[PDB]
Amino acid sequence: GSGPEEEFGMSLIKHNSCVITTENGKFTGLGVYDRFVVVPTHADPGKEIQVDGITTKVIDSYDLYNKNGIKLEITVLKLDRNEKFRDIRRYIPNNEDDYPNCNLALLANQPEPTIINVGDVVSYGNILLSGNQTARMLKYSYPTKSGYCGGVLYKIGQVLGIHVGGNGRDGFSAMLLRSYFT
Ligand SMILES: *[C@@H](O)[C@@H]1CCC(=O)N2CCC[C@@H]2C(=O)NC[C@H](NC(=O)c2cc(C)on2)C(=O)N[C@@H](Cc2ccc(F)cc2)C(=O)N1
Repeated sequence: GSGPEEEFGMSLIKHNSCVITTENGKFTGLGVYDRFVVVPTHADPGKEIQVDGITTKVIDSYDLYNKNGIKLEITVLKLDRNEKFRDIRRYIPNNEDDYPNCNLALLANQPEPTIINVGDVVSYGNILLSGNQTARMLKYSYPTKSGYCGGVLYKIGQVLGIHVGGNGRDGFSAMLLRSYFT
């Protein structure tokens, strides 16, 4: 890819991603709008994080759950920083769905911003990730790696999820739904 799907992803990286550092390492963070970022819950962000190496206070944070209290592996952070993110909420789906031909946009743990074609994505339900029940997963068949967490699953004009785990054959993202942010 050097065409539109790659190009949309690179723009998404440049305008709406950052590297979030916690005590658990470096994660790709998705800036949703203004000072709101999402990161995988297992990043366990505290009261201070780094955003692109800059120590930043977390004004508030909260984890998301499904209807039965199962973690979604999404954590929302409101950051104490001057910069505002471009609002990408209109690109986030309203509903769960399957999606053909998706890409993953990676920033953290890569030598340079990286776009990967993960192929077709299905809404997979609940899984066990490192032994923990996790809900509203999107599954793709791609050999993801340890440094991919927080990577943004997308298609042109559609911001679909954030990468939270895998087993070497399959990769999983937490679904982004517009109602989480509105
Ligand atoms: C990013 O922090 C990381 C992404 C890891 C990844 O994509 N990997 C591909 C193969 C090597 C790693 C890996 O270490 N996977 C282990 C585990 N995977 C599973 O449990 C699993 C279940 C099914 C079904 O398919 N894979 C995993 O990915 N763990 C997470 C960390 C995590 C997530 C949620 C929690 F509640 C606790 C811990 C992970 O390592 N993610």
